[PDB]
Amino acid sequence: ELGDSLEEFLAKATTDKNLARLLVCMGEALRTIAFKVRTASCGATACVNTFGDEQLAVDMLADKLLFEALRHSHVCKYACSEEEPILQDMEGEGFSVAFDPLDGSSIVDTNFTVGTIFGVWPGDKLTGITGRDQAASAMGIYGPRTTYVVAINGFPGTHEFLLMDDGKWQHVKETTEIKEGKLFSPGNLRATFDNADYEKLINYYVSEKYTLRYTGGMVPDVNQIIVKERGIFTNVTSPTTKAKLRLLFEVAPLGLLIENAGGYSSDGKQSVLDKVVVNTDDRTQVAYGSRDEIIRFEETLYGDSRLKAELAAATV
Amino acid sequence: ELGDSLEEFLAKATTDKNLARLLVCMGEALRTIAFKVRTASCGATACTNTFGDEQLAVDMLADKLLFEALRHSHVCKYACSEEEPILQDMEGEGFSVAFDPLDGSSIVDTNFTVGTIFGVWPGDKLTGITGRDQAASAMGIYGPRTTYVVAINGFPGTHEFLLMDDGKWQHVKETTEIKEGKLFSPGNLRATFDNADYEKLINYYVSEKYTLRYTGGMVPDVNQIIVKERGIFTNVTSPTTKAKLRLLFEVAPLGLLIENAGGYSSDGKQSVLDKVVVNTDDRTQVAYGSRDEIIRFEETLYGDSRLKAELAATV
Repeated sequence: ELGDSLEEFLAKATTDKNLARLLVCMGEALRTIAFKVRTASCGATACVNTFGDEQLAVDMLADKLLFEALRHSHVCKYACSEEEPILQDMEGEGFSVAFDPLDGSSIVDTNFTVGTIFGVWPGDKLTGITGRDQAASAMGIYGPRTTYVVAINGFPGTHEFLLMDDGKWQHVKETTEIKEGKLFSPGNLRATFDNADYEKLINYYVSEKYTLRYTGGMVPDVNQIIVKERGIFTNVTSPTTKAKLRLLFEVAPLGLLIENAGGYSSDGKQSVLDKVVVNTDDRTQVAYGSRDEIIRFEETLYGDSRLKAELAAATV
Repeated sequence: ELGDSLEEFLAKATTDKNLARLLVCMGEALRTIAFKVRTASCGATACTNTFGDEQLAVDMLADKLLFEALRHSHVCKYACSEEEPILQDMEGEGFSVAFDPLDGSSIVDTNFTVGTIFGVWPGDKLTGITGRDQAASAMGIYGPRTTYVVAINGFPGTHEFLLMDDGKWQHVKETTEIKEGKLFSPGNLRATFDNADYEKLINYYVSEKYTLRYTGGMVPDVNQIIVKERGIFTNVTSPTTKAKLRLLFEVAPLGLLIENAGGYSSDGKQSVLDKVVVNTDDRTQVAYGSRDEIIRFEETLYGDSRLKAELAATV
């Protein structure tokens, strides 16, 4: 079924009413964020709007709104934001949540799509956990449309909801397979200058006349894969460059969205969903995309693909 | 001064009340297009919404809104859309307008920023003209914010208007300088496979650790230069790749926006504003950006930069 509301969908997708309540609460925060971004005041140094009687940069505004939603749910024990990665007690029980409140906040003024990412874990820990342990993950996407993209672990597909004029979130798409195509989204392209293996990968994409779409914002750049049902996103390090992407706040949540969509993730060797978060600031390189492009990523950077070898053993 | 309405700005920017009427009418089309995109139904094959009694894909919907706005203005003789590049008589007098109704329409479903581009020429022709002859040019930008970016030829600056919640356009930025920075937006990157000059140019940017920002969509990709006051957009052809960008509907309009903002444009040899549109669907390579980036682009393609010589001949 499509065309159902987020509440109706969640009743079908999970027996866990507390997880559904948390995802509805977070949808209200996303709706409010989208409106605060839509008529923010953008200046030399920041884009701002108000939270109550105060004026706040939109990323901080988003952070407040998300903590407030988690507290209102009553089903959150700890929340952690990528802004201030200390664990905050949200005075509830059931789940702990890590979020990146506004990926792309620095380029709101340019009017490119920006977004929110969050992962939901059962229990009271946001370290010593893996992405595979998430109950759900989701993104809010603030573009010419406002969408809310959700994966419930253990229930098929990644599901897109459109914000309607009357405030409701309507189920508009389900993705269950990522196919092979000719789209690439190359993060940290500068690394090709001194990582010859990344350069070789990029050169392959260019030689095969792939389409380039990359904004530097993880939300849109990975959402496009889910929507188009094809593509490859990469973000690779070099000796001289370092890893910007956080496992807990960004990479694990997105990994669930991609893998629930029938895509694959990699850090070079393994699914990003099998990496333990040791510390909340832990960084990683990553790729997301179709099967063959992930094998290519792994073979080109590290010679051998574990994904390929994994597949060759479910075959035999 | 900022905070003024579109109408207040236009009364300061030009004495031409007919040009102002046209630009206000177009702003209302842009406001409507933004809504149609925001609420479109994106299905298996298209993103669709309503126009009167019809459901239409959003690019075609935008096309109809823009022709309707031009007819309603009473001040447009001919209009030409990139979707069907023939002249259409809008039953008015004063200006002829060329437009690209929805740049990026095929990626609406991805929720990436998309936009409208148009140029406004006095009189009755849209061929045998140059970009420099425009009265004005503008883009509508459909992102998480809805903006209308306007240049009035002969009046300083490029001017950004934000759509407020009350449905009105408010002046929020004037750009008059484009500085040097480390941002590139490389269109047609596939051409580096078999255009060694473009390959070298991209090497340069990568060697200097530039930030990449490109979504296929001329509008956001060029708008970011105006907003950040830095950067370089390029689109260069190779023997195995066509030139996709149209001079009339896209490149000349955006040239006026960039040059009014204190940047520069180039086809490799000259401002895009000096190229004659011979046929409505004529194509061109292009770059837009800061002074030094445009000099580099020209030297990369030809060894010498006509821009560099021009700037010297004045200094």
